[PDB]
Formats: sequence, structure tokens, C-alpha cells
Amino acid sequence: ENKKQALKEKELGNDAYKKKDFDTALKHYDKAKELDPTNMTYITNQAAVYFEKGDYNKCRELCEKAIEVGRENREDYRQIAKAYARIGNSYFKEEKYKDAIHFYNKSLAEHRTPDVLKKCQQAEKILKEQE
Repeated sequence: ENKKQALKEKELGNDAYKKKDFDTALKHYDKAKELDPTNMTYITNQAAVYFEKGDYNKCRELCEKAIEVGRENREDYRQIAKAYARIGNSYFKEEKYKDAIHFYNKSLAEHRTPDVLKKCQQAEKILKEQE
């Protein structure tokens, strides 16, 4: 079943993801998505690659898209929050702290974590120094 291979593709991409091979990583990650589009974990991982490639827009694009699928397939909400963190992180990098804190707080709504809570206060305290 593609579902099983999808799990392997995520690891194949993750493996290449740890070896700076973001291109090959996104390739396998994207493959896992075709093998199992209902699995938001694969989509979120894809965005993680774009975040490393510089495509913060695509990161927030696929991440939220993963939120849609996951929140629809009763997928782990904890992962949904981690995705929300990446969305806010994408903004946190493109100087869009306004949208960052937004999705950041959304991560606290799904799965409260010290990371996002730290980036939430970090994004607002930085935005103040920005204005």
C-alpha cells in the first residue's frame, strides 16, 4: 500500500534533509504526499524543506494546507500545532511578525508548547523594536 511506502518516503526525504539535500528531501517528501495526501505530516515536512530553501511562502503554504487535511482526517493535532509554528516561523523570517504571532497563538490553541510560546513573545517584542 502507498500508505506504508509513504512513511518510507518521509524517512527517505528526512534522511536527505539531514544531509543538506533539501532538493532530494523535498522530492521524497512530495512523493509521500502522493502516496498518502491525507497524511498532513508529510505536507508539513515538505514545508520544512522550503523553509530551508528560502521559500518561506511555500512553507506557510503547505503547512496551512496540512492543517486543512490533518484537521479533516482527525490527524494528530500536536503535529498541527508544530505546523502552525512553522507558519509563524515562516513569517518570523520574512519580517511578518504580525502574521507570525497570529499562527503562533494558533499553535498554542492546538498544542501548547514552550517553543511557540517563546517565539510568540519573541515575535511581538521584536515587532515593537521594528516599529
